[PDB]
Amino acid sequence: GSSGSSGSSPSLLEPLLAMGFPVHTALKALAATGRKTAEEALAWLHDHCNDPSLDDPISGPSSG
Repeated sequence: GSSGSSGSSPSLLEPLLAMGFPVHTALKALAATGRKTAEEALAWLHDHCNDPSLDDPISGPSSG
């Protein structure tokens, strides 16, 4: 249907949640990647989580 802003039920968050990532975060990666797929979100989180502007518990690599 031509529904709008219809995304209350847990769909893409399921995987982004079971992995450990919260909601506010999992949502950012989703909207960023374009709600294409759970994996996509991970690719955006692994590249974002590693930044001084994005304070999160997601501990990165030694250097990063």
